Amino acid sequence: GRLRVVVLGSTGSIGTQALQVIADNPDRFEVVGLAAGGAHLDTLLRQRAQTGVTNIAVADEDIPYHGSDAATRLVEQTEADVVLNALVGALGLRPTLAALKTGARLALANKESLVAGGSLVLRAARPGQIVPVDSEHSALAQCLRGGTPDEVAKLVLTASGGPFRGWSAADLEHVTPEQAGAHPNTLNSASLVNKGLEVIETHLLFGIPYDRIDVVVHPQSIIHSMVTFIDGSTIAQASPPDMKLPISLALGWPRRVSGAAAACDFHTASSWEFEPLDTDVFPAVELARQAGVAGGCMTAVYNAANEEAAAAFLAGRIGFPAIVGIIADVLHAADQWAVEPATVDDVLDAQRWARERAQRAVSGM
Amino acid sequence: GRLRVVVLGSTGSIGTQALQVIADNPDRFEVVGLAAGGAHLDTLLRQRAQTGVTNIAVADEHAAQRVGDIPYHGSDAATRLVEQTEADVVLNALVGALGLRPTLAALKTGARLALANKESLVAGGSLVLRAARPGQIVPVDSEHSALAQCLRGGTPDEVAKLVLTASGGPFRGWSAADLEHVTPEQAGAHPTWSMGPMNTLNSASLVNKGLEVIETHLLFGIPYDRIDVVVHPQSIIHSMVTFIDGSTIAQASPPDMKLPISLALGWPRRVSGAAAACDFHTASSWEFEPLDTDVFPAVELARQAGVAGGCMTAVYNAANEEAAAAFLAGRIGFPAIVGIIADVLHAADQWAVEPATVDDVLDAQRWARERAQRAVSGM
Ligand SMILES: O=C(c1ccccc1Nc1cccc(C(F)(F)F)c1)N(O)CC[C@@H](c1ccc(Cl)c(Cl)c1)P(=O)(O)O
Repeated sequence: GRLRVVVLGSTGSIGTQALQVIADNPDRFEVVGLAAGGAHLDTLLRQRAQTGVTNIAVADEDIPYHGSDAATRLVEQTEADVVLNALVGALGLRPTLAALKTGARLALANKESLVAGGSLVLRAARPGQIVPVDSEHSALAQCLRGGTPDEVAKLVLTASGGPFRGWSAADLEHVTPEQAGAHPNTLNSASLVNKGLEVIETHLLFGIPYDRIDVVVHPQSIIHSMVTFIDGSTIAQASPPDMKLPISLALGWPRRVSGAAAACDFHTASSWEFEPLDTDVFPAVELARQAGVAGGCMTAVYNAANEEAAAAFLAGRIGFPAIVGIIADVLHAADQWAVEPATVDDVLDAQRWARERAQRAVSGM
Repeated sequence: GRLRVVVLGSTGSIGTQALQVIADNPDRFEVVGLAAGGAHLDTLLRQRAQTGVTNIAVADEHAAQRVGDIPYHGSDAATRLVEQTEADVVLNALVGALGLRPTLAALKTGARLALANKESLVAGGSLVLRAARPGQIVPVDSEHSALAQCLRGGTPDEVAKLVLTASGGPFRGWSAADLEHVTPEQAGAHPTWSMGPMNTLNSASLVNKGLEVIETHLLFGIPYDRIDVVVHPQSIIHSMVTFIDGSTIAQASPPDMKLPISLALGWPRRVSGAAAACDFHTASSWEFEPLDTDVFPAVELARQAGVAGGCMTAVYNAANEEAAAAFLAGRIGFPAIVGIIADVLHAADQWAVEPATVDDVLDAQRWARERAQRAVSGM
């Protein structure tokens, strides 16, 4: 019994680390499909040559699946046990629903499909079929083996805090892309939107109310999240930052993969720091809670407004603090959007509306 | 689903705290028995009055002329209480030698054993393990309780390492030369007729960690070479397990014995509101440093004793008590405590055999003490 794995977004960081794990564990896994956004052409051909897999999709015109929904066609067609969806942003919602319709495990890295899809994605899924790839949700799943659902008091997500811990909003006005770790996932870390995306994700996957989902800043990124139980016990998960750990566990769930990552080393001194998030300077998480509480298409809106505002920062059209400022403005104008999505088109409509309202805000800021 | 609980050693700190948990949770727990040594009769008597529990035992032969009306009293009376009382959980918080036979009787009834008595595992470990079903024993101390919670994070073949944490004691960071002439008072030990000064000293010498390592091997069936100790001055994380994939799971809580007590009583179910949670609203730091094993050889020495097996950890602990008492009395220097344990272990080949009965554990302890007395007497 080898598990058959489709890797979507194979040429990115998650994708390539996923292939390394499969290659180290040929007894446990087998690659049977790949899909890539064509920008890293050279890597895909290398992966075809190395894995021998010809069953390949390319999202940008020997390839059996070329097009714009190339990855979606591949998923529907290929006999698989696990689909790893590491596609970035919006190009990943349709492949997620396709993946879930096949009945295969969805190892989800592309948290945007879930944040935007909301209930639409949940209705497609059976229990235990969506298995998170990010480190925080991997941690939580691990820690929740520490009890039953009614023993849970709080889920506690850790946030690196980005490069701007201690910065005031005034300090933030003069921030460039490279200081926020970008160039004209990493930006979302700097602005705390990633955490907001993760609060929503946490709610959708585990069923926990927003008011029992905390965020604490932990700059060493060694504790990946924690669970506090009703007795006052907290269970935490810890490891040096290395995506192959939660990638490995997502593919082999419920079984751990030996040697996937280096453990923490307690033979040299270290220090794990905690501090409260500055909610005045970084309100992305509170804003996510608002959108999640409103529900429906509002989380699609939260995310789409982000992608657009962030794109505007990365082109130099807006200042850094305006990214989360615009999400705020867009959300507060989105009273028509707390409706449950009936189809993909509804989600697609929410996103278009959010993009355009963001562009409008840009064209004033 | 009301669990019936027998609380042995009911008048010390663990017993008094267990009873408070039970009084706060009457729909989950029912006290059905109490026992305490005759030195603590008056307190035991108040507990009868307060709980309404008349099934009580004086666990030794003491206060004999005052135990008119008590249903069980005398040597091994706590054992008889345990044999004769229908219960779901026995909490054994008796101290020392007194704890062992009641542990064995508890396991024989089929009840869950919430175990606080160090003697049971350290000295009578093989007797105790032989008597138990898998999962029948649930530890009550912080560290082992942490470890039991953390092992929920995988199947047994996925466990790479268990990691006990340690405050490091008052002598954390001290060099060998600095510790040569420290006094009992500098270890933080001051005269009192209890195990308190001994407990404090064990924490300064790292013998306490040694014992916990032994206990870890017995409780969880993990080899001594996969049991680590790390220094963690804050004592917020109580222990961790590292799995074969590189993931570590840790348990963290402000120090409060009600937490592991509640868990040991209710296992596998948690008890709402037992203790305060960690608060992440104020900034904090959790630090780790390696144990200095050159200066603190007591931990590796406990592994040597554990690997030898049988009554060997009975020997380690009994030799400890003797040498430590001698340091307390000002008769030997601080480094000589672990030196004397090692000298006694080196002579103790005959005690590696598995004990057939409690009497063999007792013979091992008697041999160890006399051997340690001899060594003390010649410095
Ligand atoms: O699982 C992870 C993760 C954790 C530690 C380190 C890296 C992580 N993933 C990651 C980070 C950057 C880039 C990528 C990738 F390129 F997609 F692979 C993945 N996340 O979900 C990333 C959130 C966090 C994170 C942590 C550290 C850094 Cl350096 C970054 Cl950029 C993001 P946060 O929201 O700021 O806490």
